[PDB]
Amino acid sequence: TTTVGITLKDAVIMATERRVTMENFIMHKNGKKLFQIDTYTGMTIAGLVGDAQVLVRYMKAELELYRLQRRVNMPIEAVATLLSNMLNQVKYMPYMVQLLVGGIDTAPHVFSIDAAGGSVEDIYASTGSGSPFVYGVLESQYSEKMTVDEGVDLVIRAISAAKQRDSASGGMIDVAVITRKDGYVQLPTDQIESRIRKLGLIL
Amino acid sequence: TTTVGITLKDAVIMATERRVTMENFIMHKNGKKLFQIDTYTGMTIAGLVGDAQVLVRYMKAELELYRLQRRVNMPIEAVATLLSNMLNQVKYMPYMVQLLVGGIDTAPHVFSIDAAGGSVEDIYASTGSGSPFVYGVLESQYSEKMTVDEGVDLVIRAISAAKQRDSASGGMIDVAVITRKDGYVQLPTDQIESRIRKLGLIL
Amino acid sequence: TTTVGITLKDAVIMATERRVTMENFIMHKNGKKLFQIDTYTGMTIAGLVGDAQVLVRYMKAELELYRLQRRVNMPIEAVATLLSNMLNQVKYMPYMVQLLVGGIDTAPHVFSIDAAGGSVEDIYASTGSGSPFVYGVLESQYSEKMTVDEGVDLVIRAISAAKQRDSASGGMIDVAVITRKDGYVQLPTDQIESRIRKLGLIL
Amino acid sequence: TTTVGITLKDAVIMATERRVTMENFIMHKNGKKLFQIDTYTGMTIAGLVGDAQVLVRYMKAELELYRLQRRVNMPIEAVATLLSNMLNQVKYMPYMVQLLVGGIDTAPHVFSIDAAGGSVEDIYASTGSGSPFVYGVLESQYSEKMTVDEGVDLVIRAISAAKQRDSASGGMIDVAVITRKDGYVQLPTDQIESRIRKLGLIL
Amino acid sequence: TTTVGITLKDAVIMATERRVTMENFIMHKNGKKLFQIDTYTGMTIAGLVGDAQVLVRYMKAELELYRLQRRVNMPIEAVATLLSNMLNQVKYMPYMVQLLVGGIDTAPHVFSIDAAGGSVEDIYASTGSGSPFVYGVLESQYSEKMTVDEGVDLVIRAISAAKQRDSASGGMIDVAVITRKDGYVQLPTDQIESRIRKLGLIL
Amino acid sequence: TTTVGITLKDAVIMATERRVTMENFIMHKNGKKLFQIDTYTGMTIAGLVGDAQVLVRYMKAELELYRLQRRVNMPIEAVATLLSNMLNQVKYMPYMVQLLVGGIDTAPHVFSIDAAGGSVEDIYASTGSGSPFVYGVLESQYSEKMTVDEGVDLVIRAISAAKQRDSASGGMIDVAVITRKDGYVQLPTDQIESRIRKLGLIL
Amino acid sequence: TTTVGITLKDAVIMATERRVTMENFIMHKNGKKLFQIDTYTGMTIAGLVGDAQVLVRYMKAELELYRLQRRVNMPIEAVATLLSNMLNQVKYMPYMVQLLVGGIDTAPHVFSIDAAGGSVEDIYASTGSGSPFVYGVLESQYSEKMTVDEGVDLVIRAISAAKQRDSASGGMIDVAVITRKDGYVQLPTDQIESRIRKLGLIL
Amino acid sequence: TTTVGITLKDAVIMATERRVTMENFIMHKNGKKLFQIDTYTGMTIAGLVGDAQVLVRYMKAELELYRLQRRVNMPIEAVATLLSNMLNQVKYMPYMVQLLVGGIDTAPHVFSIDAAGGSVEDIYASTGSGSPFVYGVLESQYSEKMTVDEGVDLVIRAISAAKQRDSASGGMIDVAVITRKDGYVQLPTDQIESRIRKLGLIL
Amino acid sequence: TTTVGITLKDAVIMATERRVTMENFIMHKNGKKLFQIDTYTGMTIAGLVGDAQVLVRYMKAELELYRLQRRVNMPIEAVATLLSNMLNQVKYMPYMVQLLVGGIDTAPHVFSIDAAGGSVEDIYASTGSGSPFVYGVLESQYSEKMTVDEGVDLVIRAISAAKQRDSASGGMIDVAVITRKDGYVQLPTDQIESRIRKLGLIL
Amino acid sequence: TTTVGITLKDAVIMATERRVTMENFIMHKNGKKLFQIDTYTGMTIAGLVGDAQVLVRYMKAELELYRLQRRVNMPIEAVATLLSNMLNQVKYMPYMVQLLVGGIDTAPHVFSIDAAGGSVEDIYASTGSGSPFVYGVLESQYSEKMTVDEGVDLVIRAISAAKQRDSASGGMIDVAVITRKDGYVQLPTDQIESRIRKLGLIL
Repeated sequence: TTTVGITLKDAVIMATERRVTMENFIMHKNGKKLFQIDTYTGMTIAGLVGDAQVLVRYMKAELELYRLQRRVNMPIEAVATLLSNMLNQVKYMPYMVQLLVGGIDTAPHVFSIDAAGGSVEDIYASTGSGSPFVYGVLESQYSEKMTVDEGVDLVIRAISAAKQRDSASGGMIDVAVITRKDGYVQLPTDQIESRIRKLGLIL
Repeated sequence: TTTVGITLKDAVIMATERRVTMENFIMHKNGKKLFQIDTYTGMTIAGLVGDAQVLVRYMKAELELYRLQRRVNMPIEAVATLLSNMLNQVKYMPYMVQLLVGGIDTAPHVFSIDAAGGSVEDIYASTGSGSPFVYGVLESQYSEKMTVDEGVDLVIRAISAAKQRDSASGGMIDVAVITRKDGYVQLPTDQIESRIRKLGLIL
Repeated sequence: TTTVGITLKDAVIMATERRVTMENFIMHKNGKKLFQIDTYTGMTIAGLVGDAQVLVRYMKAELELYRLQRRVNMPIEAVATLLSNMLNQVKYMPYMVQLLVGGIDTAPHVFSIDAAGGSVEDIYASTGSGSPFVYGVLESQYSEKMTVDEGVDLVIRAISAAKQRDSASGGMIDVAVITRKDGYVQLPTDQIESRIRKLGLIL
Repeated sequence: TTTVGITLKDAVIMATERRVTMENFIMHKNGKKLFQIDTYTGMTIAGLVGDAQVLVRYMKAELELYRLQRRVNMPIEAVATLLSNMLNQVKYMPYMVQLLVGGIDTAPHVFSIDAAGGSVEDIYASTGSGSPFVYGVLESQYSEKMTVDEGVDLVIRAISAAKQRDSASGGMIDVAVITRKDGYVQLPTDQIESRIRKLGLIL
Repeated sequence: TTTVGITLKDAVIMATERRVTMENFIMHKNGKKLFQIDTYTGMTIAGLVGDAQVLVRYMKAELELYRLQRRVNMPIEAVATLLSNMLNQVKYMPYMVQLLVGGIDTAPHVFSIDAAGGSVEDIYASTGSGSPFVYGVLESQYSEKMTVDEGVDLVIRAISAAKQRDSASGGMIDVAVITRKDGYVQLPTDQIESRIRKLGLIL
Repeated sequence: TTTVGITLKDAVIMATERRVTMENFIMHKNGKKLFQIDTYTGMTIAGLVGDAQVLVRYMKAELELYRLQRRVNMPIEAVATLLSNMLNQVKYMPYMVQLLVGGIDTAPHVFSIDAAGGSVEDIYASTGSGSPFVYGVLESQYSEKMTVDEGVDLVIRAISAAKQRDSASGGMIDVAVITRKDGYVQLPTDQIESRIRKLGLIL
Repeated sequence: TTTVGITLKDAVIMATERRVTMENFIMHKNGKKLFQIDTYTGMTIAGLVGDAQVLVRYMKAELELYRLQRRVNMPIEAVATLLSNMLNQVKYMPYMVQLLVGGIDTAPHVFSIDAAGGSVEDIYASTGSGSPFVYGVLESQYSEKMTVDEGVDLVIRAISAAKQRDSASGGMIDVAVITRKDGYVQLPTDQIESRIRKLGLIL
Repeated sequence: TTTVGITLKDAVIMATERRVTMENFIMHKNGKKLFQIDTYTGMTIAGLVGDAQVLVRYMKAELELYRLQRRVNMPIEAVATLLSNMLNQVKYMPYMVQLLVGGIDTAPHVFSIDAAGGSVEDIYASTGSGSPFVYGVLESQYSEKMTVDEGVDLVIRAISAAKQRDSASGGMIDVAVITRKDGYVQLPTDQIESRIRKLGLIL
Repeated sequence: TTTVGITLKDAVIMATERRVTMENFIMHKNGKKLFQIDTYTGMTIAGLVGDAQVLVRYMKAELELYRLQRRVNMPIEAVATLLSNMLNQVKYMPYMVQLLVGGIDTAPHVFSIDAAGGSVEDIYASTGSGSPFVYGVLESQYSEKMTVDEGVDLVIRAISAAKQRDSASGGMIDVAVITRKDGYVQLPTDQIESRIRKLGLIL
Repeated sequence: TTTVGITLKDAVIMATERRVTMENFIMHKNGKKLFQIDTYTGMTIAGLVGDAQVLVRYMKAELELYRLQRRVNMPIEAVATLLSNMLNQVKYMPYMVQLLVGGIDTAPHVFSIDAAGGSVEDIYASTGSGSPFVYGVLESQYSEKMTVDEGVDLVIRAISAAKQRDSASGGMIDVAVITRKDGYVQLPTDQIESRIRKLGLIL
């Protein structure tokens, strides 16, 4: 699996690929690993699919509830703190996952949460077996000053590189942009494919 | 075991074979691995027989109840989400199974669920020891544009191939077609055998 | 890895893909897994690369020597018997490989040898992590009566299927045809790619 | 694997099936498990294929040599005693096999040798995963007074039963009759198939 | 232990032997392994004696209760489904047993249940260490068209074979015939012994 | 296995049964466990068949050689001392056997040797899984003043008892009497059977 | 430990010896292993002393209570069924014992119960480390037609044999006879000693 | 550690960093991991320092010897084949290393050799804990059409990325360029530092 | 990680670095390890991030509550005693952390608490993988008579040394000064950087 | 243990402490860990005392021999290369040591060698349990431009720090200075003690 989340001045870009393996056996080429979980919040999942999928549903429920009760969206750091507490509560029988939580409140944020509830904020983050390859691309090519279009291209490149070198990663690249203005928009497939061609790439 | 579920434009085809082994010892040649669990829903089971059989009964019960309470059938994705929650709830003392759930609601669907509750939708899926051989046949020969008759032939071929190379698979091939028009129809044995002959095959 | 060897009336076709992984990490996309080892003999390798590569060199050496000493090529069954003895001699400190040996003497032959020296002749055989998918395609689609052109297409399909579902397999498909008339000919890349297009496929 | 060897008044009938598995994966449907090793001597193999195949070759060599040196064939009990010594010599790094040795010297004989060199003579014997099923058929149906035709039918039945209940057994049934008069004759396939039909059976 | 249950057109025959061992030590030659548990229902037990004996008592109690509460006997499939649920409920602290359940409702039935609650119906079934030998005899000799007398003979033969080759099996053969007409009748010892003589056998 | 050796005033009686098991599976009902190894010397074997059979052959060879070289038979205590040295030499890679050695030199003797080369003389001794049952019979019923006919009856009883309670023991009882006057005489089967009837017994 | 229980036409004889060891260390030479637990019921204990002694007390209590509540003694088979249920209830934290339960209701009975609650009835039974020796003596010497005096002599002999060959057995032999006429009578020491002399024996 | 080797049209660029750690403890900041081993050949080392350093010395010695004996430099593929044989010879007591071998013969080459002797040629390759990060950068940024200056920049970037994300990597970046024209030239530190500034980077 | 806490006459200085690693993989370069937890109290964290972060939140909550309830701040020794009790309560399922707690009540204090609840006061203390390097610097360079400016410089040096030799440590140095006069003041980044330059250092 | 070796412009300073422990038990307070091994060469030892002491003797012997044979001292890098080869030769049965080798040839040098033969040159190095504390002091306080007197003071400080925090270090500090002008001079105890006072320190 490869997931990535980056922040720019007023945006958050999150992307994943879609491969699901049982060992070397590619059982599903189009699983879903990027989810909207609130108006301006997205989550990526890596690790044990069952544990991840349960957590996706809990977060959808818990944030929808919070928003009705409070009439404001949960702060992104509050979402991360909630996951932090849930995962740590069960550390000795853990959710075997790596989570990225990204969104906009008064500012853009990306948080990376591990299976023991450790949560750290960062300007960018990647998770899954393909993440080291993404970290390479991002160290070399990421700028804070990037435009949203430049960011979408950057993540497409990072995940394309990870797909080329991690057999546990593959399938269509899946991208969401999160802005105050339009909210959580999942880019359409035409558009992603189009940029894969314009950048000169594959899968 | 070999089970398979495929989707076509307005149909779902599900098939299994019937062998039950304790190690190399073929104890039963005609066990049942394909079950109707709702008006337009079917389930295939692989893995520990006892765990599977319990789950078949639960799902029959839980979907019948739902239907009476809601006056609509459970959405196929809802059935998968239910199984997802149930299996994950007990992940450390798991149901040692692989499940396929297929059916029609507003569209055709096939879902594959694992022993930790991970559920992924796909245009086709196979489970059991014989599944890799089925995946071979399907990669080469499946078309979205296939007719129901072509689909039935395709699954018969896939399962026949798996029977030839997986000693844990064998016995009569067992096929169900699910359409909005006729519901869950289990094909009769005359008819399956007839196509085994017309395609030129064995067991 | 995926390798395959098939026999037709007066020919042997052998093919592989080229991916080399250390776990999930795709380190090389164009390793070589198909080798000519005599005038009418080819070998495919799967398993530990170092052990395989040593064995390739030994066989080249041992068959060249034999041929000069005997003024006839080693019978294909003799090549298999030699490997059988070598691998079994060291079974407790084994060459961790699966070998296919194919060629023409008075008739076409394909032999499959394992890490303990077990050698079995067969009309077709496949090795490596992707082999079960190939076995699917071959069970469904192989005919003894196939022409060489049909055979080449068949193996391309089988390996393509395996590439789609085995993350340990990937890269350019690599094909050799062995006949009494032209000997061991390795098909050129233009030609393989051409048929990948004509059959409608990918990687 | 299923092998059997029976004795009648002036004959020895030996049979096997031909399936070769790596776990549940049927890699070869026509391996060879019955071999002539002297003028009036046959051997069946079960267990690790590499170890068995090496032993077949050693026995062929050692008995051909003995016969030239002595101008008489090795007594069947001498063959068994030789295997006994060889296998026991290497008991802590054993040949992981079960062997049946059958033949005629001054009388018919069947010997069963294990991986530690234990050798016992018996009026009939079976080896491999399918052997318990054969022992069932033979206990119920074997007579000392049987004719060679009756014996050939009996072993076909025994192996057919084992094939039906041992997934590690399958493929064509392979029969050799050993008489003073004609020596070691391997029955042709037409003839075996013919009796499968006449007895009303399958694979 | 060896138990067997077969079905004929309007009958069920169930038989066991009576040996109880602690390892190689034959502690009891006449234990009981065949029990009537309802008017037209019988059960055989194999595995841990304590667990089996407890289950025999539960089933007697539960079916007697059911019958009084419903005024009809529990369907044979219902008895198997009940056992299925019970055994699976406690799969991680299991009843270490193999059960056969046979009887007549609207038709004859035999069910085989394992220690994890897996239950499968079949035209015949055998359980215990001696079962593979029985499966040999039955594969070769069982007909659907057999008469009750022929059936009784067949099971006597099957168990006699198993007694000859399984040291964990021995003692008097014990037979029950279940018909709508006479109910569960346990054949007398005179009669079984008589047929052992007429068929020419031992223990 | 059950073997026994007893001494009387001018005689040694040695007996065994003939069952050979692989676990609970009775593979051979008439193996041989009593052997003449010199003019007035016999040996019984229990434990791993391969190791025993090799030792039988060595002792035959070594005692035949000794006798030619010395022109006297090896003293019975010498035979035990030789075995003692051989077995102890290889104690860390042992012959996994229990041996009884019995014979006449200037007096009758029975020696019991274990897998580490410990050898102890005794007026009687038993070996194998059935030995404790023999020791019961002998403690109760053995007299030093018994006649050879009484001795033969005693051992038949002891081994019959052991056969009844040790599933690892069974088959025809096999008896040898060793006197200065007639040497090592193996009793014939008619005669043993005859006494089994006269004493009122079974197998 | 050695305990025995035999049945005769209208009697039950039960006996034990009295040695208590911690490993090879004989800590007590006169422990008690035979107990009256009802008017016509006795129990022998083998295994862990603590567990056995607790069970003796429970059975005394539970049978005294039953008798007052029902005004009839618990049937001997009921006592065995009660122990069966108690021991099986705690099979994973078991009473590490072997129990014999003997007595008269409408007929004599002996039952043998193990640590998992398995209970089997038999005409005779023995328990403890010395039981195989007893089983030898009983197989050879027990008759159904024995008189009480003959029975008492037989059990003294059996336990004497066991004492001679099982270092975990020793001490005074302790005998109870149970009849309808005189109830549970424990034979006096003078009398047992007397018969030890008259039979010609030791300890 | 991070090492990298790339090929361009008439050049090979090889680079490493210099950190040596014992676990998390940075013991040396300037170890050497890039060595000239022939006129137009270089080697990088990763893995156990001791093993690597020994191999560097062997290769220097063996290639210097070869060159004097042949009067031509060892072909780069020959150097890789030599290492292949050496490392595989001792696979069960291995050199715990990853090697890159790069150079010019009639063309440029880079080979990657592992601890079991597996050697694969490639247009680029990276080794050590930091290699995945390098593989990211190279996938995204490497062109075959790059000039030597562009290449030098590319490897500086790749290693700088790896230094940023692999704590096992750090220290001065060390670069060698290999051309037919100037041979193996190790770039000076001024020049590397200069480009680190011009590209805008750190350590 | 490297954290340090020192005491001076009327001040406490606490510092950390910010690196977060998963093994050798630097996932985050600016995590937070120094937190204000009361008006005059600070806490540093080392060990498992999840466990630490939970404890930070608990202490913030528990000390805010205490302060409102008592109208005084919790004594620093009280905070350490509270942590001591909490961590020891769960010693067998521990918070896998090392904590420093520093502050002013009537005097300055630094306490070091371990994962089993052991708490010790000291004039200075360091925690994390880089602590031994800090202890070196402090032993050599710390004076009780240091001024706050000298203290700040000392800790910057200590942590810079640790960063140079512990790959688990890195990132911006983070410093807080705690006085009665100004409370807990976190120094600004300009100022820390400024001193790094003035002292002549790096990262 | 704590040893250190530093280089200055024309000098090498090496120092150790003298404590020898078996676990927590201080058996010797004045062991020797610094040795002259050639005219301008010194060695420090840490790790298993036996292994270290043997190596000291070998190096004295081997360098004395080399010097007589070559008439020049072994280059310091040659000494490190020799130890490298010796230690690596026996890596699987290793000398469990850490060695520092320091000296002057055409320039000053310090080398650090590990138990697997890895040798790295450095401007300074420390070994033993107390080395991390030394590395702290040296990172903060070492200058290339130091004078010999300043160096001697620096190492006294570093080892004093280590003594204060590593219970495995203690005893008199032991210092050698190596120059071209005066050779290897071991500083006298008066002088070291004197500087301990002048710097204001302890043990």
